[PDB]
Amino acid sequence: KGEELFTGVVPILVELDGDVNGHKFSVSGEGEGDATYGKLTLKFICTTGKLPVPWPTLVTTLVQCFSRYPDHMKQHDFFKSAMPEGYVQERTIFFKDDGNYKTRAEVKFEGDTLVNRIELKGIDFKEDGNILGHKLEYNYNSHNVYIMADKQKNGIKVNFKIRHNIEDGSVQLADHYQQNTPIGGPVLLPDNHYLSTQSALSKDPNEKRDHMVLLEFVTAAGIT
Repeated sequence: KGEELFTGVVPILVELDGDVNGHKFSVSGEGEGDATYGKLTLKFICTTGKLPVPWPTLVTTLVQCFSRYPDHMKQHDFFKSAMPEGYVQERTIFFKDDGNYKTRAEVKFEGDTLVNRIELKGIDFKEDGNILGHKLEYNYNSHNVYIMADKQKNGIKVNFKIRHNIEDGSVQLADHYQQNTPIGGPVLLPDNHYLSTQSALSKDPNEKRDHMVLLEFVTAAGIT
């Protein structure tokens, strides 16, 4: 099954094409994932120069097939079951009192490498709000990512809210609506559960380009 593709360390490639309020940018990432630990190591570069939005706002867009599904949870791992053909991941992300992102990604193997290829469109932002004004702290918090079967088609529906810490001490919420559908034949759909997701963001002091180093940790768990 798809799960067998994830028993060891897997190389990852990420490519994101973005446009936020007409500000166009691209991001390239590379690294590796180890799903038997639930761990990601990635480095992202803004290949168009300086990123026009805060790096933390792109974390969720920039591979949930690397989550650790413990044995008792394994039948309910949609993300790996869809591999190697992969899945389409679509989101709408609403920044409270500000604009929204819409994203479409394909997450799939290309040879030995797990690829996440994304298009992102952002609209309705304030040019000196928290996003386009760069007012978000360079950090990330712990979230629970809630997963249900889609009733209408073979896929999952996923819901969570991200808490982005603002530099003046407040929190910028980002409500995420997500759906995933297989690129290949249908899969068995999971019972309701969640992913416990932790992300930590850092810098390489020797890297001169605008970039983000990102280590994540993710484990599935049952409800409640």
